[PDB]
Amino acid sequence: VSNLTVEAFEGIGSVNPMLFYQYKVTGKGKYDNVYKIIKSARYKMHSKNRFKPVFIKDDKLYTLEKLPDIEDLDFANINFVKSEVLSIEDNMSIYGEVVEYYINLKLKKVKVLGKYPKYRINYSKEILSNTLLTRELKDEFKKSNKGFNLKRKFRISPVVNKMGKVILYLSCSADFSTNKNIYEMLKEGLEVEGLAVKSEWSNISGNLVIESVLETKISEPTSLGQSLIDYYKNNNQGYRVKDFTDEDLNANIVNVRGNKKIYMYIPHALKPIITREYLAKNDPEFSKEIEQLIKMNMNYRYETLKSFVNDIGVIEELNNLSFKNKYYEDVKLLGYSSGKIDEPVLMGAKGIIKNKMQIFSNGFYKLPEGKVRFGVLYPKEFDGVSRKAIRAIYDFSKEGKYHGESNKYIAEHLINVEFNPKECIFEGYELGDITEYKKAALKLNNYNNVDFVIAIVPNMSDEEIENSYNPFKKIWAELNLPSQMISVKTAEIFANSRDNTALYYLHNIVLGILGKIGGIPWVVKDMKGDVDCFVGLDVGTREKGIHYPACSVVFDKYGKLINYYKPNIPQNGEKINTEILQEIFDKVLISYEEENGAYPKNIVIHRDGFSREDLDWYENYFGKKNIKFNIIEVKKSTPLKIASINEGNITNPEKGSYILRGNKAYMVTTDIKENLGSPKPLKIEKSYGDIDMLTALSQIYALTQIHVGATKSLRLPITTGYADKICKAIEFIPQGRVDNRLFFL
DNA sequence: TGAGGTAGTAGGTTG
Repeated sequence: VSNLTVEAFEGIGSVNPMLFYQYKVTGKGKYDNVYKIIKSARYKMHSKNRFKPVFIKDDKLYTLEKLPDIEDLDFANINFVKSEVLSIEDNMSIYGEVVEYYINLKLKKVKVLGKYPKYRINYSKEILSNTLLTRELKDEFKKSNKGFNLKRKFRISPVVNKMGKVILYLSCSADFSTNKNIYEMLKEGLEVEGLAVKSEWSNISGNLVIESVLETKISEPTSLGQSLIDYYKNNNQGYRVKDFTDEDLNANIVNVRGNKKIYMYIPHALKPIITREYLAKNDPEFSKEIEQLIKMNMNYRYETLKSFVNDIGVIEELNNLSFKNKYYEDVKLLGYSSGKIDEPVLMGAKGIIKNKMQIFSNGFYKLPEGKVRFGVLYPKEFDGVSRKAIRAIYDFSKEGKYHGESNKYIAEHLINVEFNPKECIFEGYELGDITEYKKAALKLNNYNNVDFVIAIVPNMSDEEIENSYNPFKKIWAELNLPSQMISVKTAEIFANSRDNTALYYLHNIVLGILGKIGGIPWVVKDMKGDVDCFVGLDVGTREKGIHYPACSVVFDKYGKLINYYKPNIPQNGEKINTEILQEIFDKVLISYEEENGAYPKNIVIHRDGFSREDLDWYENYFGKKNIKFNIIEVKKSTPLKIASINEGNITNPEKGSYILRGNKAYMVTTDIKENLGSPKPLKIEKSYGDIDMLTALSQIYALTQIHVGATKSLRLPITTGYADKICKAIEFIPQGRVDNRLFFL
């Protein structure tokens, strides 16, 4: 009965064709090939009007209400040339943006009381609500005494239908904004360079990372041929310059990058972005207040968007268009298909397991071998604490958790290690300069038989402790010494241990120390399809082209072993060409040859958000390598979210259920109860391959289940998740480019 | 950093 529905809405009416004052871009100056010029000229025309909507074709610029003037800026000349009512089916995104603009106009006049209104409107894709609906539906706007307003960011996405119907894909998010501005913080004498900055005079052209405060005066002429206020006064945006004084224009223009070119903004227009973590740092109790409000389950999001579409109401400008007040009872009416895939059984050493708990009763599937002997590096003021902790770790690693060496859930000799406190070494470090931690790690290196240090770091809770996790990782990753550090907090847990949370921590940390060496605890008994090998692909963005940093080729259909290969790129400036990918898959093939001796017949490849530009290379190469294969894209961050729908109630979806359109699939992987928010599902589509998507989803969900670094499962698959975690710890690769051991846990 | 969730990120680019 568990039916599923994405966060979207049905339009009641049907839109009509309407007359469009179409404009043609004509090139001006040395900016020929105007296809790049249109994207700026839209916002330019949208700025010369008071955000009247300007639309995009390859040379045609459609507008509901005419800007009768020609334009004078040097990029293009734009003319009136005669209007025409457009078609419906040819203009899908066009009428979608029509629905966007009229939802903007309708919600511009919405308030809760006689004050600043309910929503803040940029006539754009995103909608900010000035107030915020709570679980008691009271719409109380949230505000700290130090600023830092909490607002809902609504990303609407209407799509029209060729029969005139419209579907409103609707998404709700949280936004953190202060009242303090960049001009105000520059009056504060605070250096703001490198801060991620959004602008509020402008629109969606964001992620505008700031560059440098200049000597440059606003009132004096700049590179743009005018004063920076004259940028707005000569346009119709002079209304934003009707609160300035002589003092308000002394200390002035900052530079800011917009992914293509530096800009010059008024600092008044610029505002800092605020993360969850920036607010939690600066104002922790306000974050404690809004902690209930940031995490949103499907009931809360659904009530939010109920109130939102009730605020929308009807649009009498359009053909009496209104939306429904609830989600769909089916995605098949939307154009998807649903279901819940099983999770296949897993297996370790002894055989098929029932859960990820009893793997320690049933032994680890893969062990690196060589009887690693761990050494320990501890803070000197926690000596007996460290002794009890490592004693617990080693005794659970061989016999059991308590003094009562439990075999109710634990088998003997789960990892071949030897630790005599008399023989094997454990040495202390005192807190201080980073040079001391380096001397301690190097002193550890001076001994022999110290393979796989297990150290103890102070807490990240106490900020005034300068805990040496990162220097220990750097020095021990310079060597081939895998590491596993623990907090002094969990060290006190191991010391003051009477309940049975200690076994949970020990399950967790033993999976960690197994993963740091080349050992695999449990793998899949049976996949569905006939794939032989798994290859993971991430993004690097070293250049905005075909950029690719690192691969993690999971060996078998079992997943029974895992290789990762970091192609140490020839010096940066060398081409990012698929010759790199040739090296990658040759390494993959020889790796599968060392593991099996036979060529893998079928390989699925999981790529990240770097686009579908080079499928033909994989085609030609694997055709010459005579091997059928699959390529399935995994996008880790999607705005779209899936809600399990009962009779009328809206719960979070149970894990392992999917939403499927032909070669575009959504599914949920994690299990999140209602107290912790929403599950962020996966965006999954097959670029090229042969298998049905159900087999791919079953394989990739069992591939989210098996994992080497933790007890409970993950959101990401093993492939792109492990590749991305390698892509995080770039300075932490032991530079040999290929290891069976996984440092990055 | 016991581990994992969440939340945060814009759609092929816009002084």
